[PDB]
Amino acid sequence: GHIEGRHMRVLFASLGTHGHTYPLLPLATAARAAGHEVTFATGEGFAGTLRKLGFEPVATGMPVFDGFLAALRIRFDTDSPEGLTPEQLSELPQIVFGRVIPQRVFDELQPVIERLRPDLVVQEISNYGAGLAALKAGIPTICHGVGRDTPDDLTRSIEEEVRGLAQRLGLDLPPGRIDGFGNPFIDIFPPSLQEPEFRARPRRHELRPVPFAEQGDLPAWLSSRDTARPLVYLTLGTSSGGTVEVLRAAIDGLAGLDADVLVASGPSLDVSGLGEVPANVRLESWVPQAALLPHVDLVVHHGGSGTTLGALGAGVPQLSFPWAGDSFANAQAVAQAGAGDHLLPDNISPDSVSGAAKRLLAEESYRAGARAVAAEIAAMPGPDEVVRLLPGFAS
Ligand SMILES: Cc1cn([C@H]2C[C@H](O)[C@@H](COP(=O)(O)OP(=O)(O)O)O2)c(=O)[nH]c1=O
Repeated sequence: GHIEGRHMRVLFASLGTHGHTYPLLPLATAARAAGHEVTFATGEGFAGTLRKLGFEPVATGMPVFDGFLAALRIRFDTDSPEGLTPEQLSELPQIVFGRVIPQRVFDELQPVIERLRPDLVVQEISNYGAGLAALKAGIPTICHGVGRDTPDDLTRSIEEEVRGLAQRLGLDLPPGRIDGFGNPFIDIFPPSLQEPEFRARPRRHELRPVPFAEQGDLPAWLSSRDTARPLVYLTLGTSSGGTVEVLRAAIDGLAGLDADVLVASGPSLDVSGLGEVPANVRLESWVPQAALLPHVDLVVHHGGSGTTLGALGAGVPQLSFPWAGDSFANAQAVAQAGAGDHLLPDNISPDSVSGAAKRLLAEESYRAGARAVAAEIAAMPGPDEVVRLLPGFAS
């Protein structure tokens, strides 16, 4: 038992992937420092990290792969994607994140919210199941964004599946876009790069896109490299951002440069077949990306929001290979700010990557564009400032 606005029970809830869980960590940490009790619901795999942050971890949802198996069965009556055209497979995402996962998360959070009786729920934008659970339980909720607003087909499809799931759960949602379930919205995307319409949205609040501070060690070789030549960082994320074929094409393109290349392949990408690489290319399974970026001269990636905002925050030029989800939205934002460039899925090769990487390194305008947003980001309200709003949200 606590008094109003002090030592609150705040329930953070996000999808079970790094790209969706990490963005909320800074605010959760700030909430704990403010004296609130943080319970964090997400993939069980994050349990260790959450506990170390002082949070009480809760396991929800399922691995993305398992989600696509479910959708695969629901939609195509099969256990394999084999024989299915990329157009048929592109019908699955809305089922996975609009129905299958939300259903699971809703089922698991209902009893959780029941016992925890949280004063406030911080719902990750794409974690609709958590939004529905809190809605039914009548808990004051705020929507925590992970990137740029995306008013595209993919998002609308996912939202309609969410609507269908809502109906079946006895929850009648308002007509029109989900729009964070009409709750206050925490926007971590650089306002200048944010969709104009969305930036005007009422009850919207800025929050600096702080990169998760992991206490891991940087690769030791950084301490003895030729710091007179560029350091290039290559990564395709942690969830379906790109393929190993694309990673191979990027390595061949970057390896030729007079530069050091650090590659982080992540937990999902199988690189057992990647093969041989020149000595200036180092392959890592995982790196403390937040601590790394300040040392980097160029970030080459899949276009994930976390790495996009990360590069922007560090004032580093970025080359992206947009293909999945909001990767295209982020590519537009980067182009708008002249903070980097991109190559389309049919234009990925050693040559195209090499040429683009050289341009982003040689021409100052790209770094200049990145430094501009880095300043804007630094001027945004920090987690400790925004956290002072939580009591008002709960009340
Ligand atoms: C591959 C890799 C990712 N990360 C983190 C940084 C980002 O916050 C997050 C990647 O998320 P993001 O860049 O949004 O792409 P996706 O959501 O497709 O994974 O994972 C590391 O910290 N170290 C690593 O080696």
